[PDB]
Amino acid sequence: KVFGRCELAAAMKRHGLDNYRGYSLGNWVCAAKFESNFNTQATNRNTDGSTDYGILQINSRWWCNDGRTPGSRNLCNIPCSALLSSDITASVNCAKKIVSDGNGMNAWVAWRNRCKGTDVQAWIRGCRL
Ligand SMILES: [Cl-]
Ligand SMILES: [Cl-]
Ligand SMILES: [Cl-]
Ligand SMILES: [Cl-]
Ligand code: NA
Repeated sequence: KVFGRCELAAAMKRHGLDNYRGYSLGNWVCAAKFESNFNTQATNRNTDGSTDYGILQINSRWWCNDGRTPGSRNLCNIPCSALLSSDITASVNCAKKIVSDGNGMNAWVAWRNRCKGTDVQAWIRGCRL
């Protein structure tokens, strides 16, 4: 599913990401834009053999099980395929664990490099929320 920007903003708000660990909703929308282009089916294999999954590109090294990341953890207790759903619930619940882990949103390389310190409210401008 390729979400519309305000569609995703409303789903993220509904599932509790607005000001979660102090990150306003535009941070999460911007992160998803640059991580997945709002595509829930996005996947990208990392050089070390882990894979990032879904709208927030959650990594199999720590967070989900894909059966092909040796020595990895599954700290969100989910199959990585659950992160590819049209239903963003599993991605949002797991993102909450990731952003609580000590580095905040710097866990998302695209957020650090492309969203951090920018006008992130622009990402929710025009959305009825
Ligand atoms: Cl939309
Ligand atoms: Cl915002
Ligand atoms: Cl594995
Ligand atoms: Cl923080
Ligand atoms: Na894993």
